[PDB]
Amino acid sequence: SEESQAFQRQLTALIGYDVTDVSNVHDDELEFTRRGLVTPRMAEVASRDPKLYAMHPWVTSKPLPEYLWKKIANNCIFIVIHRSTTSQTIKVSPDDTPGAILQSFFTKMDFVLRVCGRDEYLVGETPIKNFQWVRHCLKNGEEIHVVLDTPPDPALDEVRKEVSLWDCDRKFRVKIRGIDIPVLLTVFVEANIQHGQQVLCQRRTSPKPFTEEVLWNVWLEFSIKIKDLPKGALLNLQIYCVQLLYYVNLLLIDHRFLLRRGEYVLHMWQISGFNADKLTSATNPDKENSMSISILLDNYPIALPRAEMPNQLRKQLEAIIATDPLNPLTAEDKELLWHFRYESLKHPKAYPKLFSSVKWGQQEIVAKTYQLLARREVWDQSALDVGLTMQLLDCNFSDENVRAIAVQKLESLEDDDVLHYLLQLVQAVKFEPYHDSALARFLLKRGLRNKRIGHFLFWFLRSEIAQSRHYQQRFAVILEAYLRGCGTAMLHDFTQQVQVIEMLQKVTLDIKSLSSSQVISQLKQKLENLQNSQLPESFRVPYDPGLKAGALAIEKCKVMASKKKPLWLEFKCADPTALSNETIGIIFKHGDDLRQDMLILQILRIMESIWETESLDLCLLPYGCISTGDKIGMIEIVKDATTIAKIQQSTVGNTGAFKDEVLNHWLKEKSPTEEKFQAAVERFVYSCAGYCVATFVLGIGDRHNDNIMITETGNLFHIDFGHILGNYERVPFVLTPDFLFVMGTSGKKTSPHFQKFQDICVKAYLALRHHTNLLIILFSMMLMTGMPQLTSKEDIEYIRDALTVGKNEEDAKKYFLDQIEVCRDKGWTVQFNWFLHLVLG
Ligand SMILES: COc1ccc(NC(=O)c2cccc3c(N)nc(C)nc23)cn1
Repeated sequence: SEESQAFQRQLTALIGYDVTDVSNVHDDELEFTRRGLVTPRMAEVASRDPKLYAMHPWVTSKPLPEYLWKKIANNCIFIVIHRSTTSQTIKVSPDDTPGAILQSFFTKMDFVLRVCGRDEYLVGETPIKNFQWVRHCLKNGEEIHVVLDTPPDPALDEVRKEVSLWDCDRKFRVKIRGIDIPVLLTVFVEANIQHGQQVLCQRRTSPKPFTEEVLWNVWLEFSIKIKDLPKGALLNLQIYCVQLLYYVNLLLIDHRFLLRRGEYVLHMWQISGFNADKLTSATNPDKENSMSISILLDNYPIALPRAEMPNQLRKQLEAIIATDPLNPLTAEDKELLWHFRYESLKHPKAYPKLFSSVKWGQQEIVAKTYQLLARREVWDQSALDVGLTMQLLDCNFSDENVRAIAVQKLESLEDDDVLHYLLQLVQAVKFEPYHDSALARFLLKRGLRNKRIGHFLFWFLRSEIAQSRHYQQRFAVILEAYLRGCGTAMLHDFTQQVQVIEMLQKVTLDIKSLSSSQVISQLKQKLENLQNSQLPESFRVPYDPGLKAGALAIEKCKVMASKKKPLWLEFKCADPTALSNETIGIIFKHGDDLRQDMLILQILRIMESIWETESLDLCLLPYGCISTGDKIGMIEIVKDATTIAKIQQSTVGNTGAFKDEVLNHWLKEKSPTEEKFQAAVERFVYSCAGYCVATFVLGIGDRHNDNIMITETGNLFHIDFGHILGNYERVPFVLTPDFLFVMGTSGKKTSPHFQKFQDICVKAYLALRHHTNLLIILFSMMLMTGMPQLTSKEDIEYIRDALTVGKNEEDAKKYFLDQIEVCRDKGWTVQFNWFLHLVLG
């Protein structure tokens, strides 16, 4: 058609990348994937309930926590129903199904129950105690306001209609024609055959003089038969001089199972100054500058098609299965897992170590490994272990079938859990040898089945497309596939949103250039222009899709006194049913890598989710944060909060003479009573401990005073995680004298609140250790995909020591309290030191 020719231009401006383009491709893999994705896309669209998909109920099957049960009067929950302007407060049992609440309105005295101010509906067949919003009200002690109205039209979601390799004993060989850098030592090419970070063979070239062009025309005969080549095997080409400068990759087996034959000119990636970018099958799009390599792949079509056990052996094997994800496997260890593979198969915990013990560079081994994969009764049966599942999806596993068993294990996750691991499952796509994968398709099904998962999948993919050339092509193909099945309704939200954000990033960047009262002029001025026939009436808040932002409260908007000039924007809620008049506060900033903040913030939600399994509430504040392009993005403004340094500058003022008594005063000054004050002390002890533990585990505990905030209600929380991770005497974390003074203690004393503090830190700390493997994998994955240059290895290893791996709960609990002591002993040294650094250099 033509309407479908104008449509591709819409998607391209939505994706932020032109997919259809073929200027930076050397094969039809991406086109092949775009085609391949059409089936799971249309398959999912066809299978989704149009009503339940339109109202996207935000449910959960996890048992309502203890803290929220101890927060109920008597199996009675009050809901406030609203219509015209007329209210009503009804009684509801925690098992009161939503639809049956209308037979408690047409019997107690057609339509659906929406929420006041939010695009959240209380539809579907679930007990009310199971709606996120309900659990959110109960947690923070609030009234449940519903605005009974007409269900959205499912018609609005409507989608726009549409020779065997095993026969050559021939040793693999590659011809290095040469390299050529269009601009400038000695130089040598390094050709590696890899599979799951495991190096099968290595070759080189004679060191030639580093000139603007270098030729060899040499054949590099590897010590690997053509038939011993596994799918997902990479030819890795690196240029040294001794330091590496470029590298580029080529899959020695394509998407069609054919051995790669032909002439290749690969525009190579440069090094700066391990991470995910080094694994890409994508070539550099920039040719005017990029180093190039020319190679030849012989072009003669070659396609790719139980007894007993001793006692000390079982014990050595058990000692292997037990060991954490980062403990390396010796040659002796691997040879053991392999020989006793059938016994190793009975333990799902053995799968990452057992599959790492596989000699992938050998045809016969892979075969026995697939024979091993067919007898998967135990794995397929056992309860889902995300931590174990995440391990098979990392950089260590290039095998299609191994990776697929992990994806099938994810298939059982409810939407609630996909949203917890979404960001990291999307980052895990970088570990996929191919563009089309079970994981790529899994993210597609999940995004298309649920609007919340789909809204977030959009921004996550969009973020990557804009700031990563190594993966934008692949990610762009997944986003396009998502957009062709989400519906024209959401396809409209995504458009309003992109329009709004791009207008605001322009304002961010421009104001950043004019660097004063003069700045306060332009900002407000530009915020008037965009507020005309350019910016639409409203838009969904990208970090809170249930919120619609209206007009810009121009009077409240401003530039912040930072090295960079982030906008402090404020919007009216664009929804009349809104039970309040409070604005929507967003910070727009360029200069810090917001992807790192997203990662940590997401790990924080997981730690909050871990603590829920043990009825604990450490009151964390993982505020909304969406990366939108390079250095640029937005941040949720936490309401009624100040930095700990500002509370100090308030009654000491830019000095460093940190008063141990200030904070506790500030709280009383803010407290409407002496009671809400105790709740503010109650919330403090919790939030403080929560961040104390979580910050320590992640190794971001030693923070700046300016980089820590508190709410006028006791809620403490760290910020700028992309500050330390983005460039970083010492301390575990931050348990300053002003904090301890709020906990009734002084110097080397004790009080009931502080004893409580330590008892919360012990419960919390140990509660995370029951999830060691999970946290290790997430931390490990995060550093490989989000903290570039900050990989080394000794960086990953940090988390092992923090979680005190191998230690008993008793060795651990002691370690933490002593970690707390480093604070009591340091007092203000650290803070005063950061002051001596962070404000005076
Ligand atoms: C490194 O990325 C960043 C950058 C800034 C921030 N936050 C702030 O600068 C910042 C400043 C003032 C108020 C707030 C606030 N109320 N809430 C939040 C999250 N951040 C704030 C968090 N992460």
